[PDB]
Amino acid sequence: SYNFTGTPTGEGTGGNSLTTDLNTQFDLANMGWIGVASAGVWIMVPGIGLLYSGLSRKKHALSLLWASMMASAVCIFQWFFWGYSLAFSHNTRGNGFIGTLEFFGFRNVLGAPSSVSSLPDILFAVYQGMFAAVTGALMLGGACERARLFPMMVFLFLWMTIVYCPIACWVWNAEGWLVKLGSLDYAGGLCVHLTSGHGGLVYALILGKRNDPVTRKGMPKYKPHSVTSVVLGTVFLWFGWMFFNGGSAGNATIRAWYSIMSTNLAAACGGLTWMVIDYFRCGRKWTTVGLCSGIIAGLVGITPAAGFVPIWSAVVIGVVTGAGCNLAVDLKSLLRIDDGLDCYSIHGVGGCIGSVLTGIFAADYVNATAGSYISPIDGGWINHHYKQVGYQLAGICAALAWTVTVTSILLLTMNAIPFLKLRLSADEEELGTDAAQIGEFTYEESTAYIPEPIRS
Amino acid sequence: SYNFTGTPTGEGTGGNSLTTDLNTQFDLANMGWIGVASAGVWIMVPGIGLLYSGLSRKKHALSLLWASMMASAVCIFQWFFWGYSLAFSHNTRGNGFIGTLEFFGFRNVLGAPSSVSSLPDILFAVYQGMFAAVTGALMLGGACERARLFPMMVFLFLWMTIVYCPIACWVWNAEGWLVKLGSLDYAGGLCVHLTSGHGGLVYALILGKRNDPVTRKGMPKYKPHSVTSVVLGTVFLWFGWMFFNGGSAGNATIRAWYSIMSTNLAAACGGLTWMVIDYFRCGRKWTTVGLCSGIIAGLVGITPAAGFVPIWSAVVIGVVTGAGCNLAVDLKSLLRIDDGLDCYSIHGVGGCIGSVLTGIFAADYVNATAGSYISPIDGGWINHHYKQVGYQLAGICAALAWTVTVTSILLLTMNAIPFLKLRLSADEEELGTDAAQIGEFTYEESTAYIPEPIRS
Amino acid sequence: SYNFTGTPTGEGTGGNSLTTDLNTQFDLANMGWIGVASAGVWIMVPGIGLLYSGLSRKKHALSLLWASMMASAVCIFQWFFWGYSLAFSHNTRGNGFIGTLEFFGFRNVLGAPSSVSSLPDILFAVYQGMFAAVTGALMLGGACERARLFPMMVFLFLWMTIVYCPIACWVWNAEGWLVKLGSLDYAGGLCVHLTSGHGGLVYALILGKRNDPVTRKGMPKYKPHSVTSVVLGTVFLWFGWMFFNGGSAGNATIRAWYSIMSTNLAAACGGLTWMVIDYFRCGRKWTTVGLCSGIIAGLVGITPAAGFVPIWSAVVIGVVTGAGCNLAVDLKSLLRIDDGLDCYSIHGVGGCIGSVLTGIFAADYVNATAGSYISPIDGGWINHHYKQVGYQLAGICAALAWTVTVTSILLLTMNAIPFLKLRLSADEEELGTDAAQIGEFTYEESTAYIPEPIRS
Repeated sequence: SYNFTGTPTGEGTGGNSLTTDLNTQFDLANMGWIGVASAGVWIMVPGIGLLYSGLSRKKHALSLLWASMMASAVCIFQWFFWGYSLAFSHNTRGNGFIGTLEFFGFRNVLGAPSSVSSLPDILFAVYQGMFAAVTGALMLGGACERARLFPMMVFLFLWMTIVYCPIACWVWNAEGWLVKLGSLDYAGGLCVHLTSGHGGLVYALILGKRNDPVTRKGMPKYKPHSVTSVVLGTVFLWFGWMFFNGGSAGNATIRAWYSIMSTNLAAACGGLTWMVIDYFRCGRKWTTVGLCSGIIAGLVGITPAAGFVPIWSAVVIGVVTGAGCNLAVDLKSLLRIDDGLDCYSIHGVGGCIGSVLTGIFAADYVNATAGSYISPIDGGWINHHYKQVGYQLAGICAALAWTVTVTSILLLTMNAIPFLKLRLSADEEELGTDAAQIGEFTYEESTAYIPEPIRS
Repeated sequence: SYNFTGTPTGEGTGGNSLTTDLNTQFDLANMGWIGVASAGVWIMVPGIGLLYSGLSRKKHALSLLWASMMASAVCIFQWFFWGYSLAFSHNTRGNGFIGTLEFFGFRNVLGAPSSVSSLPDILFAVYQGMFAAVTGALMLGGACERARLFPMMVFLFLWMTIVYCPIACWVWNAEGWLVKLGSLDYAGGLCVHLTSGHGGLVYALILGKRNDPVTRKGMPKYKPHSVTSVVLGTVFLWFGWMFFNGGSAGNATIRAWYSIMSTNLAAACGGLTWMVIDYFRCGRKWTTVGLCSGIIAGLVGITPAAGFVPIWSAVVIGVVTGAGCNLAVDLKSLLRIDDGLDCYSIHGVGGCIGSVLTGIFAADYVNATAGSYISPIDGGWINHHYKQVGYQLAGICAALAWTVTVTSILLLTMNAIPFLKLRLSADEEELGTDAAQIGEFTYEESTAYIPEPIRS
Repeated sequence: SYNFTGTPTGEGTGGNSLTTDLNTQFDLANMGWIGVASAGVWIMVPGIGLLYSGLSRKKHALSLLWASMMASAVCIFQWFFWGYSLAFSHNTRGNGFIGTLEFFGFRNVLGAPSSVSSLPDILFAVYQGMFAAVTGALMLGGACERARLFPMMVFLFLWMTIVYCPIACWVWNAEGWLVKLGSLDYAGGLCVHLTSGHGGLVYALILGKRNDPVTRKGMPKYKPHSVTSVVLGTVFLWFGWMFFNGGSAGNATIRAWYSIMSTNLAAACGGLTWMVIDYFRCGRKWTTVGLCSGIIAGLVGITPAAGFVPIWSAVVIGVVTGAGCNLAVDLKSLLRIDDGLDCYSIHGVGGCIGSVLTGIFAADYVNATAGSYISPIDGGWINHHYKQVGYQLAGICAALAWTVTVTSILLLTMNAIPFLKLRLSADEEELGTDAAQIGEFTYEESTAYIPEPIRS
């Protein structure tokens, strides 16, 4: 047999695999789960394209299902480049503000325990990358209207680098200032949904058609480009979500399965709530994207709460986030803008309803179901520890002020450069073109090239 | 460091999460597999939508693929409400006929050995919850022509409470009475396929178009609304069925993988059997829904058997089920109904053909591969325990009489209330016309409401 | 409790399961991960049907997505029949050239430790059978134009028997002659990709339409039947590939997750490389299938490498395989053949690029991360051992010589038996130009029978 004669470092590379069995630090069952979960979280990336392409009331030229592969490629590459480092490095340079570049090019990402200690660096980095790929596929879907492909890549890269990563460092790193503060966030109310959501708002305001003919009064609330596309994307997203929330436990203990039950319940309820609110708000008619929008809403709602709150409380978290989001979509008719408040009214707002409600129903008797793997939490309002709701709004503010600020800067800087302008203004574009090659899901038959925006 | 000081209870909640590592009664590898097996079982719900929406010789007003997220949401919620309780509670009400309401609202559910002791309560409930949502979707597809969406919600919820859960407790509860009798049903050939399949038959005979014109002598047998929908339906369902059967072993032992192999070989032979039977019955032409209909008929046939029967017998089961089901589709041209019997000829007849054949080929040596996790079965007819076919037939008839009677009562009772009758009669309806909105998979571009039947 | 009073045998059936707990030889977590990864690999089979039906510049009468359940059904069966035997028999019939038929009809495959000792036969046979079905699908892929269905079945069954199974014996069976020579092939650079690729090249030269109109000078290089098919096929494939490669570790150790991170990075870099090359070769226009084709190319290139090479080299293997496969599609316009050098230029050419570059970057310390489960390697050029590239080339030439020789003998044989002729010549064919029923994915609506070639 191959015999080892060394002890794991518990730092850096984690040890020498030639002389040290780095797997003894970890459980094979915890790894075999978070490994499968990784593959499962990724199938949410094309589910996010299928959803928001299909929900949109404007045909997009850049197919969002198609683009979601480019979102995978430049996010998987940004994560390898310096992404995993800037977020989840073992050493940070602030009050815990952003990581260093010790993990550039995935240098020394091998077998040391991560910020989740039940898992080696390389398995955590794989898992957490899909979270980035998910988020960056959302940010893509909020900013895809009349987008240009290469400035879209550059935008995504830079956005993930200077917006998602520092916020992930705050919330999920073992040394992030919001983790020390007390901000609870299971699977990314703040990191994935609040970030992508509000950059979707910051898109709507800075770019994106103002005074949009699709938002005029008396124009329908739902005119979906493809119902099928909305329903397929929810199948992938709901399925992928059991792994998104399940694996955030970091292990295979009761806590992971407790949080999948909370995840599906808050889905069912959030769905059934939206479906029905719309039934009344639309006059005894059953909406066609009503259910599916509700399902997603209740899933964003329970994202930050999944591994903290009681099962019954999920029902509450799904109903409030369903309703709150159903009403939030109506904000499209006050600004008279469409792009891309679709992403905002479900992820930005659902992210906030969730991160608060998280700090209300947060129980210690749920979190301890990870037993032996526990990183103890003080409790929430249902535990008579009342000041947790402030620790959440602290997270909600930092993650919001930073996204809303830096995304604004990023878009406007990219706008001053003609070579990188994300979206063209109508006076530049060859407006009105052979855009009949879209395309229920992607593009019409024998379409060899994507119909990109041109100028003059 | 943090330590735990208290022994698990083995009753009720099974322990105090805060003074008992509840996990120490279960293997993290067993749990992590039934956890992912859950999410896998769930992706069958829209597969059932797709497969029967697309196999239909009729445009359905209610898109089955759409209606499957609705069948997820009211089943997940019914499971949480009192579903897990009525079917799987630790104490039964007399003889082992139904469970108590001790798990109402998922009160008192976690870290306690369930009815499969290798799994806690909260995980066996998540896993088994998906089996509910799969039968909900099958009851849907059989009972959905001209169906109204809100009676259909109310119908599932009720059908799932007074038909599924009692038969579930009979066969899968530790204390159930069909367990004690000797009835073998690995993964639901009694609970899932025979019950939803026969609620299809009950639908065809009570509601659903009598003397349907699609069934006249000379009119074609197959004529699929959408072949793609059938095939992507089979893709999901087969994917799919591997966790459905594989996780029913309750553990990750050799037994799980012996039963995944039997699953795919029965599918492979159900498929080729139906496909080649159709080739000779249709005058030497390869049908478009023959292969996929045999794959599902074969997967149904092996469903009660995958964990007891030798691999080689999966061939015998796939070939006989796919044949018997092929004939059972011809039942439509004798009854002159359709509405109906697709969800019956595959699941109803398949579930029966399956469960009888489990009594004939069950082997003591195959069940035993579970190792230190076994419940030792005497075996079946090839172990010369002739008395097994009878216990299987005893299980069929118990499950068959309680479904035909209570679905008949539930459909007639509901047929008497204008607020809730599932399907409007031919005279109070108003055809068509919204077909121009259906829909290869769901609904046409920019549809906003589902074309619910309204009365004159 | 049930007590076990026997010891595992090591051979045949592994022991009597009635008196031995065969599970004690194996780790549940390892078995669990490779069991889920089985079903994950399966979903790659319709991905190959979706991907190559959409890439085609010719619309095919036999839908690859439809026929991919046929590839699945007859490959499962050929595995049960004698495929697992011929490839992974414990006793190879000299000198590690092909197995025996000791596992015929899956006799004795159960609990013995397989050719990967950390997994029982029955689980390793399930898992590896999916690699077969992936290959049978890729071989159906490149040989479907104007294919006849029953000859297509018989061709797959024999091609899987006398071409896939020997080569799998040589490089994967524990006693195989390329194993003991030194050839590294992690997850199927030779057995899966190089074989089916080169079988496409052999088809294209022998049966494919010579002097095809779609390849005359100035005819577009890309004219995809369906961008949506290409994108959905990549979603299933890229999801499934994480289990394809990750499960090739044979276990849940850090080597499995290290290999999944290589897999994704090479995909990402293969997609962007092709996408950017296409951009500059098609004159500043972004190709509609470029990004995806490079994703599949990169996943092909890293297939033999994933478990042996440093993460950073996945960038190199991705760019070189992306670019190399790009160039190779231009071969269609030198031979003036289309069907079916689509499969050749990604799988054939990517197999060889991948397997060579595996010998250059194999690293003893990456392989060593499986810790207690390794058979150590010297490594390749970067460990300063230069014999490894030799062993790679030896494996390439054996695999290439065999499939190019035997596929030709097999195609030319069948092509001389009127009723087994795979593809009718344009002079005996009826040429019913009813391509009107050939849909985007499968068949149009109410299509009933597949359109098989007939003769005047």
